[PDB]
Parts: sequence; structure tokens; C-alpha cells
Amino acid sequence: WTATSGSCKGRCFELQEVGPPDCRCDNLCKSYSSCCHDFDELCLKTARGWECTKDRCGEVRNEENACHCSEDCLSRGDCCTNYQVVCKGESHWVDDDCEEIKVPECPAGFVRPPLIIFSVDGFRASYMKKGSKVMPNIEKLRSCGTHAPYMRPVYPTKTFPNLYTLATGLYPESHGIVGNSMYDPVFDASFHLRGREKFNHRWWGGQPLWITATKQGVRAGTFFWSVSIPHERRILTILQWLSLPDNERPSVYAFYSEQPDFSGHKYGPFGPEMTNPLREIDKTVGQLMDGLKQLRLHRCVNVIFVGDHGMEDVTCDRTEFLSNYLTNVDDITLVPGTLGRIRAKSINNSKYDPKTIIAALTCKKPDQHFKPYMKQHLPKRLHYANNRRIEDIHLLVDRRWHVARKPLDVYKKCFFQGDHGFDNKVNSMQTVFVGYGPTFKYRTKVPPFENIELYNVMCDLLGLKPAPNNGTHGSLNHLLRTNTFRPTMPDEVSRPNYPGIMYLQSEFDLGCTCDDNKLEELNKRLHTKGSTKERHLLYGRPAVLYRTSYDILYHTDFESGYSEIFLMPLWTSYTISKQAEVSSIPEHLTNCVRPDVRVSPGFSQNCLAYKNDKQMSYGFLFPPYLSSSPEAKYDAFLVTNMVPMYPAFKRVWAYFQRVLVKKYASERNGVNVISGPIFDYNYDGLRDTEDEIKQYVEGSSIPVPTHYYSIITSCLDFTQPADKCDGPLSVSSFILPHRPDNDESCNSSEDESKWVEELMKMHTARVRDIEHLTGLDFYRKTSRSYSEILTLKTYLHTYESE
Ligand SMILES: *[C@@H]1O[C@H](CO)[C@@H](O[C@@H]2O[C@H](CO)[C@@H](O[C@@H]3O[C@H](CO[C@H]4O[C@H](CO)[C@@H](O)[C@H](O[C@H]5O[C@H](CO)[C@@H](O)[C@H](O)[C@@H]5O[C@H]5O[C@H](CO)[C@@H](O)[C@H](O)[C@@H]5O)[C@@H]4O)[C@@H](O)[C@H](O[C@H]4O[C@H](CO)[C@@H](O)[C@H](O)[C@@H]4O[C@H]4O[C@H](CO)[C@@H](O)[C@H](O)[C@@H]4O)[C@@H]3O)[C@H](O)[C@H]2NC(C)=O)[C@H](O)[C@H]1NC(C)=O
Ligand SMILES: Nc1ncc(-c2ccc(C(F)(F)F)cc2)nc1Br
Ligand SMILES: [Br-]
Ligand SMILES: [Ca+2]
Ligand SMILES: [Cl-]
Ligand SMILES: [K+]
Ligand code: NA
Ligand SMILES: [Zn+2]
Repeated sequence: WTATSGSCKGRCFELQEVGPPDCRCDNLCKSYSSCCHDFDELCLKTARGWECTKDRCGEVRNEENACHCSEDCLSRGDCCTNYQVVCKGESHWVDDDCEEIKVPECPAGFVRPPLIIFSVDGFRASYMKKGSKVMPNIEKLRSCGTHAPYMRPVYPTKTFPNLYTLATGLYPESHGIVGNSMYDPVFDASFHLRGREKFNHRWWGGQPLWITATKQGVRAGTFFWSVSIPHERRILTILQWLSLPDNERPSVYAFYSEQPDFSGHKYGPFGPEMTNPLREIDKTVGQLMDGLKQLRLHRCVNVIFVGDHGMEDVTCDRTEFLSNYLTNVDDITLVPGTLGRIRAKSINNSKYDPKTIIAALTCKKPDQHFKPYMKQHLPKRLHYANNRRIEDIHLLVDRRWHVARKPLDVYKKCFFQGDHGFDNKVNSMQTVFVGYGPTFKYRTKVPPFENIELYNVMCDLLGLKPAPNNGTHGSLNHLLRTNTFRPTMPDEVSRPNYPGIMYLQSEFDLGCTCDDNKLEELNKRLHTKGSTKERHLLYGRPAVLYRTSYDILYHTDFESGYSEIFLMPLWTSYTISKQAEVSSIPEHLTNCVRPDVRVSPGFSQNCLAYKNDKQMSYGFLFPPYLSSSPEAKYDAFLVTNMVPMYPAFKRVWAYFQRVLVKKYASERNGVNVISGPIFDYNYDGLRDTEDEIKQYVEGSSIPVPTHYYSIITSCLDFTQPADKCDGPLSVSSFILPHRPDNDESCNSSEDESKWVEELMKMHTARVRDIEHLTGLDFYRKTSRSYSEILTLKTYLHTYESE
């Protein structure tokens, strides 16, 4: 109930929203059906259009007009945006040569440059190039400011998940908006685009920018606009707030456009009807910049031009139906479309088994256009598991396709030609970033980066301290002229032991067996003292950021940090030069495992546990294949280099170590490799403590990893070898799930050269992802600036074409 019979006189677009049943005059009132009786009349004026004309110049002020061409209008802050162009002989902002903005050029009484976020739904990254002839204002922003060739959205590449990530710096799994449509078992409530329940505050976690501003004494314009408020009115409102007295004037604002997403859905991303929406958007930017120019704010305000996701070609005929796979299709609920989420129709149904559903959806048709997953088996890069609102069964849908439950669903709703929501590494889902103003750089191109990083930068631009979030603060310092955030490296929490030879061979009873001169004895001892360490540890040893007990172990070919708690390395580091040669494991050494006389029997794995464990075998972190000599090859068979592996995963690992490491060393002019295990049994993307481990090698205290990582580093200038690099670095990394079968890879019964590298590409990762998962901090000792290293650690190698 609203007493909609109060009034909006003097209250139009009120910054503080008022409490029911008293009527509302804020930019969201329409959406709640709660505006005052007179809202349309006083706040949504249209009389005489949106532009001044020759005849309107110096007119007598008429309050009924949409915007004004009278003399006083500038003081009042309510001129039409073209007033000075038409009535005072001024040029449009787009027609002015651009000039570097070295410092904020603001009116007296501004305490900080204001920030305007101009957000656009479904603005695909390639429109910057492809639509460049019809977007001259945006093109001026882009070429004169700081721009990225594209920006990476979060998964799923839907509107609310992405808008709310921009606002908060958080993964959907942490902020809680995990979809456009959602079911929450704890509330027993649903969240939908149509309807009331989305307005409820319990859906929305983290701390969005407007709340971060307010709490720290920075005033915010209201970010959200009702769909029926026209674009010109949104602009004029923002220009109006900017004219308020110093004590009431907001410092941060948002504009939002429904376009080009709205038309993209109907016509596809490049439909010929797409030109017009792009024209209209550019026109709106023009109006803003002309309006800012009139108020002398065009060299004062920082402007961010940002999209939420791109748009892909999708039609009705490209639909996969679950009714073609499952005979039980009525016992499941599906959240459908560009992703699939499956739960049980009824929790009272005790016959429902996710395992049998997964199996029935796996590699059934030769060109199947989706892949089922338990959510914890999804690529770690998506960060899409740790929320009770994300269903245990997920379907990753191929770009260009839809998944539905039954054919009836599609033709009882062909309509659409565009959709979005696929994997966030897909080119067509990529979106835009342009920064323009005194705080951004001038005429600068920056590399692609993820939208989770922006909250920190908007905090920096406003002098705010950010709420805890998933950005890496400082990784975007290269976008900024000043207001950079200078972080310090985290401090090491545990220091390592450096054990010497302390145990006799016969003290080991491990069920392990192996068939195994002063010049070359002083030699091998210095190798064990760490003489080649500078070759294999190029960037310093990683720092252990938690409390634990570990050893540094040195060898001719590799160095490791060996965990006495988990009985295996946390990390193993080695360098493979361009010229290195692959050998095989000799026959006399096939089943060789050797005791490590630096490490107590009690802190060692044992062969008897692997013999007993019928499902579990073992592999090596440093590959024996890449030993630098027959004598150094013995080091690779030490029990301290051993880790548990399913026979199915060994096929993956062996191919990576035997074939791919050498391949990258040739292509890259040497590589440094750091490999290790990851334990994430509760799928929170964070390192498990020992009491969190759900699985051990049978009859032993040997914990089983959920994943294995590798970080592969070389010189960005590939004419220099990896161990003699003078400048910036180049990285690619992966987090491979440690699985007892290869069901994920439909081609797996073929040769490894046909499926392994594809799987690895899918499980590509940022070094930062690996840091969360291990509690390690890499690249401690380089010659490079720390901000540059933070950017390197947030890099993702996506394996998409240009
Ligand atoms: C991305 O960045 C984010 C933000 O930094 C990272 O997430 C943080 O991770 C922390 C570690 O998981 C976590 O810290 C916990 O906080 C608990 C208090 O939490 C409340 O307060 C915060 C701050 O105001 C608030 O933001 C939280 O909001 C969450 O919950 C509501 C829903 O309930 C949502 O509206 C909101 O979206 C958010 O949900 C998300 O987070 C929770 C986890 O908190 C998930 O479960 C959800 O699925 C969703 O992802 C909260 O309202 C605090 O209680 C915890 O303390 C326990 O654990 C520690 C171990 O150190 C121990 O000392 C304590 O004893 C305590 O254990 C007790 O409770 C256990 C469970 O009940 C029990 O088993 C024990 O026996 C003990 O009794 C803990 O400190 C922090 O909340 C989140 N923050 C956010 C915003 O998510 C995230 O990790 C980053 N991701 C990556 C990959 O880096
Ligand atoms: N109607 C709407 N009006 C505004 C927004 C919006 C969401 C997020 C942000 C950002 F980027 F700052 F976080 C700005 C504006 N979304 C919708 Br939907
Ligand atoms: Br939002
Ligand atoms: Ca974990
Ligand atoms: Cl969804
Ligand atoms: K075994
Ligand atoms: Na397979
Ligand atoms: Zn859309």
C-alpha cells in the first residue's frame, strides 16, 4: 500500500528514498508502482523535445519544457545539452581535437573529480572496431582515453551476475546472484527477472560501490533506472545532480542502457537492424559530453564506458533436449538456455540419483552440444560451485546452442537470434572497457583484464578503501595516471628447514625397491647443497603464507618444498632449456622408488600403500624423462618426488611431461615449470587444512589431491632464453582435476595427441587462482615492479583465436 496522494513538487529524482506508505519520487519508483500521482507530470516532462533550435534561444523560461534554452538555464543546470552549440556558437565535444588532461580542471568547491559509470547491456567487444563508423563519440573516448581490446565477464555471462560483479568485485558464487533465475533451499524462495522477490535484500551479498561510498562519506547518485525513464532524461538528471551545492552533490553516478542487448536478442549480434541501437548509444554519449562541456566539467570528471557481456548467434533449431537422453525427464527441474542447472523436481523422491543422470548425459551423441558436470568438477577458472544456490549438476553448453528439457518448452514460449551466458572465455561473450579523464592515462592501450578487477579501481578513483573482494588490488595500476595503490608482498608465515643426510637406508621399511670417485662426489654434494638452484629457481622460492612444517630439497635438475604434514611437495621447480633432450625411463628402473636419506621414514610415503590400493597408482612431479644425465635420473625416483595418481590421470600427466613440456621449451626458448598438488574437497577455491581431506591412499596417511597445477614461465621477448631474460615475463598455467576416469574427454580412447592438450586448455588458470588454492605466493624475487608482477599473476591464457 502506497498513499500515492502525497506530491513530487520539488522532489523530482530525490537522492534519499522515502519509506512506505508515503509516496516515492526516486528514479526507481515506477518499478515498485509507488510514484506520487504527479510524478509523470513534474519529473518526466517531454514538452518541445530534447534539443534547442535557433528560435528557442534566450526564450522566456517555461517550466513545462523537457529542457531549457533560456539565459538562466546554465546556473539552474537544466539547459538542453546542445544549448551552447545552437545559441552561443560553441562546438560539439566530438569535434574538438583531444588534449591531454594532466590534472583535474574542476569548478571551485569540488573536493575530488567525480566518477560517471556509463554501463551498456550486451555491448560485445568487437563492436568497437566493427561499429566504429557510426560511433564517433565513443571512438573519441576510446582513442583519447585508456582502453582494453576487450574485458572478460564472469560466468555465467548473464546480466545480473555481471552487473553485480562490476558493483562489488566478487565472483557470483560469493555475491550470491549466481544466475538470472535462482532457487535458494535455505529460504525456500525463488528469484526471477519478472517480479517482486528480486527486490528483497537477502539475495544480494558483498558490499556494492554505492554502499562503500556512503559508509566512507562519499555521496552517491542512485545507480538504478526504471526501464520507462527515457535515456535523455537519465542524462539530464545526472547533469542536474552535478549542479547541486557542494554539500549535497554526489561524487559517483551511473547511467545504464538496455541497448544493445535488447535488439541483439531479436536480431543476432550483427543483424543489420543492429546499426541503429549503436547510433542511438553514441548519441547518448554525445549528449553527456556536450552537457559536461557546458558545465565546464568535461576535463574534470572521470568517465568509465563498460559493458556487462557480449552476444552470440543462437536460434531455436540449435536446441538439445534432455528428453532425447533421459527416460525420467519429469522427475527433474532444469534451469535452461545457454547453461543448464539440474535438480530433483521433488526432495521427497528418494529414487533420484545425480550419478545416473550424469552417466545418461555423457558422450551419448557424436557431436553432443553440451557437457554435464558435478559442479566441483567444473574448470576452477569459472569459480562456480561454492553457493547453495548453484545446483550439484551443471551443463556447460557449446557456444551458439541452447539446452531445454522437452521440445514443448521451446515452441510454447521462432523468436530469438542472439543469446549470452556461455563460458566466460568465449570470444563472442567478451565486452568493453574505456576509461577517460584526469585520473586515467592518455592515448593508452592496456591488455585485456577481468571485470572482477574494476571495483578496486573505482575505489581508487574515489579515494575509498575497498571492501574485501576477488580483485588483486594493484594489478590495474597501469591504467592510472595517479591514485595508484602500492601494495606490499605478503610476509612469509612459515620458514623452511634445510635437512642434510640424517638417515640410513635400512631405517626405511616402505616396501619400495630399486635396482641401483672424488671428482664426481664433491660434485653431487654441492648439487644437494643447492649449487644449480639459480638455474631451477628463477624467481625465488615461493613463500608459504600459512603455518606448517616443510623442507627445501635440492637436486641437480630440480628443487622442491617438501611438506611433512601432507607427505609430498607443495611445489617442485625446474628449468628446461630449448636444447634439452627427452630420454626414456630405463628398464632396470621401471618400478624404482628410492628412500630419501634427508627425510625421516615417518615423514615418507610408502610403496606398500600403493600396492594395496587397487584404484590408486603414483606419478612424479619432476619428470624422469627430462633428467639431464643418467646419474641425475636417480634423483627423480626419490620417494619425496612421488605423488598419488589414478591410472586414468597418469595418461594425462605422462603426455604433458613426456611430450608437451619439451614442445613449449622449443616454442618459447626454454621454460621454467613449477608443478604441485591442490586439495580443495569443499570446492571453495581455497587451500584445505588437513582436517578437510576426504580421501587417503588405502591404509595410509597419504592424502589424495583433487587437482594438479603447473605454472610455465618464459621471456616475453622469446629471442632471450628463459634463464637469461632481461625484461617482462610470459606465463601460462593450468589446474587439471585429478579424476579416476576420463569421462570429461569424449575422445579419450584415442591417442593422447588427440585429447590431452584440449583438456588442458579447458583447465587453463591464472597464477592467482593457484595462490588461493595452495596458500603460496610466487615470483618473490624478480627485477620487475610489483604491480607488473600482479598483472602477470592475473593473466589468463584463453586459447581463443584473435
Ligand atoms: C572472493 O572474495 C570473498 C570476499 O573476501 C571471499 O569470501 C570470504 O571468504 C571467507 C572465508 O570463507 C569468509 O569468512 C567467513 O565469514 C563468516 C562470517 O560471514 C559473514 O560476514 C561477512 C562480512 O560482513 C559477509 O560478507 C558474509 O556474507 C556471506 O553470507 C551470506 C549468506 O549467509 C551472503 O549474503 C553473502 O553473499 C556471503 O555468502 C558467501 O560466503 C559464505 C561464507 O561466509 C558462503 O558459505 C556462501 O556460499 C557464499 O559463497 C557473512 O554474512 C565467519 O562465520 C567464518 O568463520 C568460520 O570459519 C573460521 C575459519 O577461519 C573459524 O575461525 C570460525 O570459527 C568460523 O567457523 C565456525 O563456523 C563454521 C561454519 O558455520 C563451523 O563449521 C565451525 O565449526 C565454527 O563454528 C569465516 O571467517 C567471508 O565471509 C567471505 N566473504 C564473502 C563476501 O563471501 C572469497 O573467499 C574469495 N574467493 C576466492 C576464490 O578467493
Ligand atoms: N536498470 C538498471 N539500472 C542500473 C544498473 C546498474 C548496475 C550496475 C552498475 C555498476 F556498474 F556500477 F555496478 C551501474 C548501473 N542496472 C540496471 Br538492470
Ligand atoms: Br545490480
Ligand atoms: Ca578448500
Ligand atoms: Cl541463469
Ligand atoms: K595401486
Ligand atoms: Na572418455
Ligand atoms: Zn540479454
